[PDB]
Amino acid sequence: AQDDSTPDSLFAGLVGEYYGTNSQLNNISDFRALVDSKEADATFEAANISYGRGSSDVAKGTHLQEFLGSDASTLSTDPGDNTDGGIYLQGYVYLEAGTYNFKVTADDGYEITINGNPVATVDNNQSVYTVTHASFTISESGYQAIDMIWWDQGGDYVFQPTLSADGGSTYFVLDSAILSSTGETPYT
Ligand SMILES: OC[C@H]1O[C@H](O)[C@H](O)[C@@H](O)[C@@H]1O
Ligand SMILES: [Ca+2]
Ligand SMILES: [Ca+2]
Ligand SMILES: [Ca+2]
Ligand SMILES: [Ca+2]
Ligand SMILES: [Ca+2]
Ligand SMILES: [Ca+2]
Ligand SMILES: [Ca+2]
Ligand SMILES: [Ca+2]
Repeated sequence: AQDDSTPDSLFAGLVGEYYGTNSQLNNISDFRALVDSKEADATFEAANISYGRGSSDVAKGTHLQEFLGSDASTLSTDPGDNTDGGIYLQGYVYLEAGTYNFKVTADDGYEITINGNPVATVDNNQSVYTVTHASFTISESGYQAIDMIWWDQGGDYVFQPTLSADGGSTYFVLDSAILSSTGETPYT
Protein backbone atom coordinates (compact mmCIF):
# COMPACT_ATOMS: atom_id res chain seq x y z
CA ALA A 1 0.00 0.00 0.00
CA GLN A 2 0.92 3.67 -0.37
CA ASP A 3 2.82 4.87 2.72
CA ASP A 4 4.07 8.38 1.90
CA SER A 5 3.62 11.45 -0.33
CA THR A 6 5.31 9.99 -3.41
CA PRO A 7 3.45 8.21 -6.22
CA ASP A 8 5.09 4.84 -6.85
CA SER A 9 5.72 3.39 -10.28
CA LEU A 10 3.34 0.49 -11.07
CA PHE A 11 5.04 -2.15 -13.20
CA ALA A 12 5.08 -5.93 -13.50
CA GLY A 13 8.27 -6.49 -11.52
CA LEU A 14 9.98 -5.83 -8.22
CA VAL A 15 11.56 -2.52 -7.27
CA GLY A 16 15.31 -3.08 -7.71
CA GLU A 17 18.24 -1.34 -6.07
CA TYR A 18 21.90 -1.97 -6.73
CA TYR A 19 24.65 -1.19 -4.20
CA GLY A 20 28.39 -1.39 -4.71
CA THR A 21 31.23 -1.24 -2.19
CA ASN A 22 34.99 -1.61 -1.91
CA SER A 23 34.63 -3.50 1.38
CA GLN A 24 34.24 -7.27 1.54
CA LEU A 25 30.76 -8.78 1.53
CA ASN A 26 30.90 -12.05 3.50
CA ASN A 27 27.28 -12.66 4.44
CA ILE A 28 23.74 -11.37 4.46
CA SER A 29 24.41 -8.97 7.36
CA ASP A 30 27.24 -7.28 5.43
CA PHE A 31 25.03 -6.68 2.40
CA ARG A 32 22.07 -5.45 4.45
CA ALA A 33 24.41 -3.04 6.26
CA LEU A 34 25.58 -1.74 2.88
CA VAL A 35 21.95 -1.16 1.82
CA ASP A 36 21.40 0.69 5.16
CA SER A 37 24.44 2.87 4.68
CA LYS A 38 23.58 5.00 1.64
CA GLU A 39 21.27 5.62 -1.28
CA ALA A 40 21.24 2.99 -4.02
CA ASP A 41 23.96 3.32 -6.61
CA ALA A 42 21.29 2.52 -9.23
CA THR A 43 17.64 1.54 -9.37
CA PHE A 44 15.93 -0.72 -11.90
CA GLU A 45 12.76 -2.73 -12.54
CA ALA A 46 13.27 -6.43 -11.77
CA ALA A 47 10.83 -8.00 -14.23
CA ASN A 48 12.72 -11.18 -15.14
CA ILE A 49 14.61 -12.46 -12.12
CA SER A 50 17.18 -14.71 -13.77
CA TYR A 51 20.52 -12.95 -13.79
CA GLY A 52 23.99 -13.91 -14.98
CA ARG A 53 26.14 -15.97 -15.17
CA GLY A 54 29.20 -13.80 -15.70
CA SER A 55 32.79 -13.34 -14.58
CA SER A 56 35.28 -10.72 -13.44
CA ASP A 57 33.17 -9.08 -10.67
CA VAL A 58 29.57 -7.92 -10.97
CA ALA A 59 30.50 -4.47 -9.70
CA LYS A 60 33.09 -3.75 -12.41
CA GLY A 61 32.63 -2.20 -15.86
CA THR A 62 29.42 -3.22 -17.59
CA HIS A 63 29.08 -6.51 -15.75
CA LEU A 64 25.95 -5.39 -13.89
CA GLN A 65 24.26 -4.55 -17.18
CA GLU A 66 25.18 -7.97 -18.56
CA PHE A 67 23.97 -9.70 -15.38
CA LEU A 68 20.61 -7.91 -15.36
CA GLY A 69 20.12 -8.55 -19.09
CA SER A 70 16.50 -7.86 -20.07
CA ASP A 71 16.09 -5.67 -16.94
CA ALA A 72 19.19 -3.51 -17.54
CA SER A 73 17.34 -1.09 -19.85
CA THR A 74 15.56 0.24 -16.75
CA LEU A 75 18.76 1.20 -14.92
CA SER A 76 18.65 4.72 -13.52
CA THR A 77 22.36 5.17 -14.06
CA ASP A 78 25.52 3.23 -14.90
CA PRO A 79 27.32 2.73 -11.57
CA GLY A 80 31.05 3.27 -11.34
CA ASP A 81 33.44 0.48 -10.46
CA ASN A 82 33.43 -1.25 -7.09
CA THR A 83 34.98 -4.54 -5.95
CA ASP A 84 31.80 -6.00 -4.42
CA GLY A 85 28.11 -5.39 -5.03
CA GLY A 86 24.60 -6.72 -4.86
CA ILE A 87 20.89 -6.15 -5.30
CA TYR A 88 17.89 -5.57 -3.06
CA LEU A 89 14.50 -6.31 -4.65
CA GLN A 90 11.12 -5.61 -3.07
CA GLY A 91 7.48 -5.73 -4.07
CA TYR A 92 4.73 -8.30 -4.53
CA VAL A 93 4.20 -11.67 -6.17
CA TYR A 94 0.83 -13.19 -7.03
CA LEU A 95 0.50 -16.62 -5.46
CA GLU A 96 -2.56 -18.77 -4.87
CA ALA A 97 -2.96 -20.32 -1.42
CA GLY A 98 -0.96 -23.54 -1.19
CA THR A 99 2.54 -24.95 -0.71
CA TYR A 100 5.67 -23.76 -2.53
CA ASN A 101 9.44 -24.06 -2.43
CA PHE A 102 12.34 -22.18 -3.95
CA LYS A 103 15.27 -23.74 -5.80
CA VAL A 104 18.01 -21.13 -6.24
CA THR A 105 21.20 -21.10 -8.27
CA ALA A 106 23.63 -18.46 -7.02
CA ASP A 107 27.12 -17.09 -6.58
CA ASP A 108 27.45 -15.59 -3.97
CA GLY A 109 24.73 -15.73 -1.27
CA TYR A 110 21.18 -14.50 -0.93
CA GLU A 111 18.04 -14.29 1.13
CA ILE A 112 14.42 -14.29 -0.03
CA THR A 113 11.56 -13.45 2.31
CA ILE A 114 7.81 -13.75 1.74
CA ASN A 115 5.35 -11.94 3.98
CA GLY A 116 8.28 -11.13 6.23
CA ASN A 117 9.53 -14.71 6.68
CA PRO A 118 12.77 -16.06 5.19
CA VAL A 119 12.06 -18.83 2.70
CA ALA A 120 15.48 -19.24 1.03
CA THR A 121 18.76 -18.36 2.68
CA VAL A 122 22.46 -18.79 1.89
CA ASP A 123 24.37 -16.75 4.46
CA ASN A 124 27.87 -17.05 2.99
CA ASN A 125 29.95 -16.74 -0.14
CA GLN A 126 30.04 -19.58 -2.65
CA SER A 127 30.91 -20.54 -6.19
CA VAL A 128 27.88 -21.37 -8.25
CA TYR A 129 25.59 -23.74 -6.42
CA THR A 130 21.92 -24.75 -6.54
CA VAL A 131 19.96 -25.32 -3.34
CA THR A 132 16.50 -26.83 -3.17
CA HIS A 133 14.95 -25.04 -0.21
CA ALA A 134 12.33 -26.22 2.26
CA SER A 135 8.65 -25.74 1.48
CA PHE A 136 6.49 -22.94 2.84
CA THR A 137 2.78 -22.20 2.78
CA ILE A 138 0.73 -19.29 1.50
CA SER A 139 -2.47 -18.96 3.52
CA GLU A 140 -4.48 -16.58 1.32
CA SER A 141 -4.46 -16.18 -2.46
CA GLY A 142 -3.33 -12.81 -3.80
CA TYR A 143 -0.30 -10.56 -3.97
CA GLN A 144 2.20 -11.63 -1.31
CA ALA A 145 4.94 -9.32 -0.10
CA ILE A 146 8.37 -10.46 -1.26
CA ASP A 147 11.91 -9.20 -0.99
CA MET A 148 15.28 -10.52 -2.06
CA ILE A 149 18.91 -9.74 -1.50
CA TRP A 150 21.80 -11.23 -3.47
CA TRP A 151 25.45 -10.21 -3.66
CA ASP A 152 28.78 -10.88 -5.31
CA GLN A 153 31.98 -10.71 -3.23
CA GLY A 154 34.00 -10.92 -6.45
CA GLY A 155 34.72 -13.27 -9.32
CA ASP A 156 31.80 -15.04 -10.91
CA TYR A 157 28.15 -14.10 -10.32
CA VAL A 158 24.74 -15.63 -10.99
CA PHE A 159 21.29 -15.43 -9.39
CA GLN A 160 18.27 -17.46 -10.47
CA PRO A 161 15.65 -18.12 -7.77
CA THR A 162 12.99 -20.46 -9.23
CA LEU A 163 9.75 -21.42 -7.51
CA SER A 164 7.67 -24.60 -7.51
CA ALA A 165 3.94 -24.86 -6.77
CA ASP A 166 3.72 -28.60 -7.40
CA GLY A 167 6.04 -30.22 -4.91
CA GLY A 168 9.25 -29.70 -6.83
CA SER A 169 8.07 -31.27 -10.10
CA THR A 170 8.28 -28.03 -12.08
CA TYR A 171 9.82 -24.64 -11.34
CA PHE A 172 9.32 -21.20 -12.80
CA VAL A 173 11.23 -17.91 -12.88
CA LEU A 174 9.59 -14.94 -11.18
CA ASP A 175 8.75 -12.50 -13.93
CA SER A 176 6.15 -10.09 -15.29
CA ALA A 177 3.46 -12.79 -15.28
CA ILE A 178 3.06 -12.54 -11.50
CA LEU A 179 5.20 -9.69 -10.14
CA SER A 180 3.81 -6.30 -9.08
CA SER A 181 5.79 -3.37 -7.77
CA THR A 182 2.98 -2.02 -5.55
CA GLY A 183 0.49 -4.86 -5.11
CA GLU A 184 -1.93 -3.40 -7.63
CA THR A 185 -2.60 -5.35 -10.81
CA PRO A 186 -0.18 -4.35 -13.56
CA TYR A 187 -1.55 -3.88 -17.11
CA THR A 188 1.78 -3.21 -18.83
O1 LIG B 1 34.59 -18.04 -2.21
C1 LIG B 1 33.49 -17.65 -3.07
C2 LIG B 1 34.06 -17.38 -4.46
O2 LIG B 1 34.59 -18.61 -5.00
C3 LIG B 1 35.19 -18.48 -6.28
O3 LIG B 1 36.23 -17.61 -6.19
C4 LIG B 1 34.20 -17.95 -7.30
O4 LIG B 1 34.85 -17.73 -8.55
C5 LIG B 1 33.61 -16.67 -6.79
O5 LIG B 1 32.61 -16.13 -7.70
C6 LIG B 1 32.99 -16.86 -5.43
O6 LIG B 1 32.54 -15.56 -4.97
CA1 LIG C 1 5.22 6.09 -2.20
CA1 LIG D 1 19.58 2.57 1.22
CA1 LIG E 1 29.58 0.42 -14.54
CA1 LIG F 1 20.14 -12.90 -19.09
CA1 LIG G 1 14.65 -4.53 -21.33
CA1 LIG H 1 35.34 -8.80 -2.21
CA1 LIG I 1 31.28 -14.26 -6.69
CA1 LIG J 1 11.35 -31.20 -13.18
